[PDB]
Amino acid sequence: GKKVLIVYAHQEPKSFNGSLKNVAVDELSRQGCTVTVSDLYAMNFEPRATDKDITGTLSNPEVFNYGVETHEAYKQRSLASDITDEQKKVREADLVIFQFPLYWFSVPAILKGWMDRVLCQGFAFDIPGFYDSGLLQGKLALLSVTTGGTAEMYTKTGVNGDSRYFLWPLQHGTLHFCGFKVLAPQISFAPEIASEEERKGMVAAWSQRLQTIWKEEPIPCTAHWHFGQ
Amino acid sequence: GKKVLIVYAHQEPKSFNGSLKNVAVDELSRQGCTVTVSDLYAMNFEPRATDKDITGTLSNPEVFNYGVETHEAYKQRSLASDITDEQKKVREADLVIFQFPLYWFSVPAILKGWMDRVLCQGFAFDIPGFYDSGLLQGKLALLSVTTGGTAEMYTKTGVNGDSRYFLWPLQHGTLHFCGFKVLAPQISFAPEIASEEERKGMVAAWSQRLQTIWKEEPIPCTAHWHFGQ
Ligand SMILES: Cc1cc2nc3c(=O)[nH]c(=O)nc-3n(C[C@H](O)[C@H](O)[C@H](O)COP(=O)(O)OP(=O)(O)OC[C@H]3O[C@@H](n4cnc5c(N)ncnc54)[C@H](O)[C@@H]3O)c2cc1C
Ligand SMILES: Cc1cc2nc3c(=O)[nH]c(=O)nc-3n(C[C@H](O)[C@H](O)[C@H](O)COP(=O)(O)OP(=O)(O)OC[C@H]3O[C@@H](n4cnc5c(N)ncnc54)[C@H](O)[C@@H]3O)c2cc1C
Ligand SMILES: COc1ccc2c(c1)C(=O)C(c1ccc(N)cc1)=[N+]2[O-]
Ligand SMILES: COc1ccc2c(c1)C(=O)C(c1ccc(N)cc1)=[N+]2[O-]
Ligand SMILES: [Zn+2]
Ligand SMILES: [Zn+2]
Repeated sequence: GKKVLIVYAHQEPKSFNGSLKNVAVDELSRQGCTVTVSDLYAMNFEPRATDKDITGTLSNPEVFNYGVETHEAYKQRSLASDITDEQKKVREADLVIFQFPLYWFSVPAILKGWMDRVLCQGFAFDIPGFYDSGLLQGKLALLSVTTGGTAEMYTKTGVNGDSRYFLWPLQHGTLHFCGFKVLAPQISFAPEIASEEERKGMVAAWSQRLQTIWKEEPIPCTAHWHFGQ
Repeated sequence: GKKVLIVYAHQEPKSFNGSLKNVAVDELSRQGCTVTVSDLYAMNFEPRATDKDITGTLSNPEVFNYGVETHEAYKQRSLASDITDEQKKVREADLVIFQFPLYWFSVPAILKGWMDRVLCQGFAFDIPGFYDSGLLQGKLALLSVTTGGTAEMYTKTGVNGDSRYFLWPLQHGTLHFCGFKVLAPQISFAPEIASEEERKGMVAAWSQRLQTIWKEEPIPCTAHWHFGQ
């Protein structure tokens, strides 16, 4: 069997992102996978990294260091329950799909907060214990992104540069760092500009890709893959 | 005269980031600049992009589109006061310094939320009306970042790649997109590993640089600057 967590970041159920998340649930459910969705806006997910994330006696209450305190809280089981609830979903998953609209060449802040707070030291990585030695080794991750900009804008000679350039902090700096193997991104370009048929086509391309997702190999998550030369 | 806004994202006043923000206030105040600080954690700044960002009635209450709603709310003066308070600070500033610890090769979510919610359509850019036609042309921006990783890790052949690789979404996709001219980043590597004297040196280098900040030329914010030789 296979277990999938979809971390979804869109405010509107009727959105293009909503449709891509729903087709993923529908297709992976049809295959017999175990599927969980973390709908961050509906959960009112807390994005801020604060001292409210630790319940116990702080390691250094005089000078608050978020990374030190969360690492110690993870080991002591004194983290806030909203974080540990997400960590259980990630621990059980074989594949984590992130479904989101691109905001400033990155994830919306609510989803950035999920990465900041859930992927803590001791859970997702250790120093040492990162990149190929990351604690989430054996798991797959996939970014399914939608954009305002067209595919042409997202080219080497386009005004936004190649789309792989903006993937570096997410695929490499975050997911590969935690040990994930990264599947090729799904980028659904400019659905707002797209015709009704073109939008339908992008939703079906995603559903069709998911039919054979378990046969895919991960990308080589390197600087050469992202930037060339 | 010169006006500066510092957007600061650290939970702890006694932190290394706190010291870099304080020396920036001290030095720019000494020069006679007008200085404002947005201390996002102390403000409990809201990072989530939600329908609470629009006061009164929505353009389309049946299907919520954040970008459409905020663009229309900006034009109709119906944005939440926390957003318009930041927009006034940015509008008045000649230079915007962002002071933050690197979180997942990017800004902490609270600061990502400031970028998502404050730099709205009609205020910072329009569609079309971006990059050289962005609405913050004439302003300068500067990223002052601290890291966990050493300078050696942030090299082309280092495990994290060149530090310029992670700057692309922030400097190009966000700041340049809105029309800012981007000053060279200030990167304070691994202060937690550094000695007491080493950290004092990093703080002093930032204060010293600020003495001549108004004489600096911006970087060429291009793909070649970020990814080339
Ligand atoms: C703060 C902010 C920052 C941004 N920064 C960037 C950036 O850096 N770069 C960039 O390129 N873009 C950026 N954008 C734009 C953003 O990425 C796009 O608006 C977003 O990706 C569009 O996806 P969506 O789901 O919201 O589209 P929607 O507006 O929800 O979808 C478009 C259309 O598809 C229709 N649709 C829904 N479901 C289906 C279906 N099943 N079949 C057919 N049609 C369907 C909808 O009804 C609608 O008409 C930014 C936006 C914001 C708000
Ligand atoms: C969610 C998360 C994600 C992260 N992702 C990344 C990543 O992608 N890449 C990466 O490289 N790092 C990453 N980090 C690490 C993070 O960037 C560093 O921990 C941070 O930059 C350290 O800066 P600081 O201000 O918090 O240091 P502090 O711990 O506050 O500073 C270290 C010391 O400086 C002392 N000090 C304060 N002021 C002075 C002064 N004036 N003179 C001398 N000493 C002084 C303090 O007392 C303290 O002992 C991440 C951390 C977290 C929590
Ligand atoms: C905040 O940054 C952004 C917001 C919305 C955006 C973008 C950046 C785009 O680049 C884009 C966009 C939409 C249509 C065409 N023709 C081009 C770009 N939208 O919507
Ligand atoms: C979330 O990603 C991160 C968090 C903290 C980090 C890093 C990444 C490092 O790479 C690092 C780090 C710590 C000690 C030595 N010797 C090197 C790097 N810290 O602290
Ligand atoms: Zn990688
Ligand atoms: Zn640029």
